[PDB]
Amino acid sequence: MWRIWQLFDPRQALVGLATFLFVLALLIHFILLSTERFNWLEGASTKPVQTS
Repeated sequence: MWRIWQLFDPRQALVGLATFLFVLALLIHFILLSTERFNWLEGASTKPVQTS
């Protein structure tokens, strides 16, 4: 449809895809990385073993 006279659609579209993927993968790696590294240095049946 006349590419919406490139007024308000093209840019928003690219920002949607780009932001969608970026945010998604970001939250995934961020949550796993955060929880992993956190609970890691955190210590709970892994770091604080017996006595060291």
